[PDB]
Amino acid sequence: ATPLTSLGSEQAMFHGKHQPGITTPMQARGHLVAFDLAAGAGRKEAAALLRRWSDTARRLMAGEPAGSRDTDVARDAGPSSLTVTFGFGHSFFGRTGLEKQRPVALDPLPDFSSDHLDKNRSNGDLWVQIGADDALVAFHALRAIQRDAGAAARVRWQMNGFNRSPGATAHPMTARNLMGQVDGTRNPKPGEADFDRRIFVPEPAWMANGSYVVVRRIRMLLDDWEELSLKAQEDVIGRRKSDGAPLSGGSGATESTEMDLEKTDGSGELVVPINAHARITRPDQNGGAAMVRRPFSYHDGFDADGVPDAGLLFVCWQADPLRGFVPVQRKLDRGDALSQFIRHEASGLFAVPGGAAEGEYVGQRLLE
Amino acid sequence: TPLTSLGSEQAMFHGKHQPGITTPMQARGHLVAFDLAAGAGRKEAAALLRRWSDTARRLMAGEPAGSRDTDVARDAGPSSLTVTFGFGHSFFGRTGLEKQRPVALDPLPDFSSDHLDKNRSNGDLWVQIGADDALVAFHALRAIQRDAGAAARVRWQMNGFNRSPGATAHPMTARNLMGQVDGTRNPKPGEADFDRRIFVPEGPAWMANGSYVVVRRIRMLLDDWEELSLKAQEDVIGRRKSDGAPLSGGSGATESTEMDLEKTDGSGELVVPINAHARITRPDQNGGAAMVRRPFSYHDGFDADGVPDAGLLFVCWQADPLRGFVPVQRKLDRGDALSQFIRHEASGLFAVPGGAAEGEYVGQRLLE
Ligand code: HEM
Ligand code: HEM
Repeated sequence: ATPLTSLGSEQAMFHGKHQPGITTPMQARGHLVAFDLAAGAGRKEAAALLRRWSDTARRLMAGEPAGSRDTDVARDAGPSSLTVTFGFGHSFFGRTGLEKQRPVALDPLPDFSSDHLDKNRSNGDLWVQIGADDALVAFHALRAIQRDAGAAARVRWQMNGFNRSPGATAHPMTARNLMGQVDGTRNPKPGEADFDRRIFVPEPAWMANGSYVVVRRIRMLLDDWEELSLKAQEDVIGRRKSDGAPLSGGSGATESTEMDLEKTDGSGELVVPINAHARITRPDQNGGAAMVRRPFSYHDGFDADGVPDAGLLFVCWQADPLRGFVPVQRKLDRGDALSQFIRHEASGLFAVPGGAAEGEYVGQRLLE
Repeated sequence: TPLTSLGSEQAMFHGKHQPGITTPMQARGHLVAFDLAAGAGRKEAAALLRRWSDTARRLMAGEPAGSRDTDVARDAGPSSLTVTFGFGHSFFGRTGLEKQRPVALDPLPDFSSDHLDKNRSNGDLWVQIGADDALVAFHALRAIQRDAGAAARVRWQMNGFNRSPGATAHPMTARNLMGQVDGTRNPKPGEADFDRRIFVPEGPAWMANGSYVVVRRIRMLLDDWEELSLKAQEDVIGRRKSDGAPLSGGSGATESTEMDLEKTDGSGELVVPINAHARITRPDQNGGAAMVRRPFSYHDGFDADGVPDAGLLFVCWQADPLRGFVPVQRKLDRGDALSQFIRHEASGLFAVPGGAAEGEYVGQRLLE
């Protein structure tokens, strides 16, 4: 019996080989933020900021207040699986005299033909991912990180997201997105032999045990999507909406049943379409290209014509974007059945170092 | 209490009163207003409320929509979903129902501290959606909005949140983003004068057992608030942040300890300040004016200058605004210590009829 109090009492590790928020389970509430360093903030001011943030992360993740004038917003809650994760944009390095430590992996993402990117709401010197299963715990951490920046950095953009809550379902199971799809079945998992090689930089040296995140604010064209038949929607993905099983499966097939990419109709046509999203994204269709996807859904209102500003805050993790996000998205751009129903409207690519050790701050190897 | 309770708990649709008034607080909220389209009169509004009521009934039972279900809520339990319907002053002129317009919908005063967005205020029709799972809540918002179809457009829509079930080690009163205990003195069904305070009795007959809701989008000036000392913040409310007790209370006092309004300190100054919010808002300071308060917090991001668009979606419930919201806000406008740290930025006043009986729709006695 998992008690209801688990939601609040569950606590994620701040200190680790890897920073939290990568392999951490899905969280109900998410806030992504980018900061740009102030004019005249250099290496010294950035190091001080990262120390402040790391101290704040550490305290909050353990359910402790920030300091004396902590706002009390998270008071009485448990840690609620709070995680805070820090990353560095390509632009950070030129602001701090660290151009020679800028990883080749931060080279800008391609200009994909399907891009519709608000560049103000994209990129940034610094990125912070906050997640928790309690909205006050999450907001408290966002506000404390944002206040820590003070005048030394400014908020460039900031997006809010959500997922299913713990306990929403009778048993824990893969999440859904706002298209109503089972979303998360085929991620690489810790314990798989190639997981570390796929996801983490091995033990420039400041990125040891780090990962590269790609964030994409992807609007779902729900007004078009929701006029489609079940067949049409399922053909876009290649998996069933009911349980996430491959379309190649029978009634007995489940979410775990392997996809049969050769199966055909009586009539000769492939049961899993040739441009289905869950076919064409697989590592075995992309020379081994792989990523961990760990997103939040978003809804930020309606425009004048009733169009919802709703979608997926797509967040993926990889040891090298050129063996993950980039080749896959090159294929998806025009080659994916899903592309017609979505719009990439903001993006970022950030270097996320290893977890801090006792006494350390996140990114200390880089800044020291 | 098992974690699955978050999902399995179910609020009732059918009843003497609509859900979402006395219902416990929920972790996720969507408030939406709609305006009737050209060509939508009384008969089109009745059909709309019939649609909406059927959707609310199904969804509140954890069932899919009756048709074109998106699967977004699939596998989740009801998650304490509630859906609540009301009518604005403007509705009655659009449908030929001017003779049924309650006096209670007469426009709120123009308070000197108002800073209202006219286009995010008011509206013909109001819907309140809340749940403890965000996919359940979004699925209900999207279904209600899609039921509107050609009958009505979305005028405005706001997202809110609260604490999650299980975030605390045992159930406690909510906090808000000012870090205050928020909800202590909310009237409850078993207390002495509750029905007379909150519900139209068995004023136009179609509102029998209904209530009047006042919605205020109140931005919290957190940048100014959070530079105050603890003493200053506690003086603004009249209650302690740590435990919500009256400042007049001793070391043993808790949130429910009765406030002493006459208690002075060693220098003869009142311990609960004369302009403290939790003094001046009490029914006994307002000729018996009272309301149920059942809000959500909001955070919609930052403006270009770093100012959070964050605050309280204040939602209050009363039998008559003239003996609830209106006289209290008249007092608060300039009189309240809190007023300095908030701004009222949107408003709505809606008539929320009684609940639907078995085989009925909400608002039936008005629209048919
Ligand atoms: C809003 C946009 C998107 C939606 C709705 C979506 C939805 C899905 C769904 C339903 C699945 C199948 C179940 C699963 O294995 O998780 C999936 C798998 C996947 N998606 Fe997406 N996706 C989106 C965008 C992206 C993008 C932009 C990328 C990469 C550039 C991506 C990469 C993948 C990968 C790698 C898989 C797993 C492939 C495999 O089976 O091995 N998706 N996606
Ligand atoms: C951002 C805006 C506001 C904040 C932060 C706020 C905060 C609070 C807090 C902390 C309490 C004390 C604990 C409790 O009993 O709930 C309280 C009580 C109350 N507030 Fe507010 N409030 C706000 C706006 C309003 C407005 C606009 C009204 C009515 C016009 C209102 C009416 C009340 C009433 C009636 C009480 C209970 C008084 C009693 O002890 O009988 N508040 N509020």
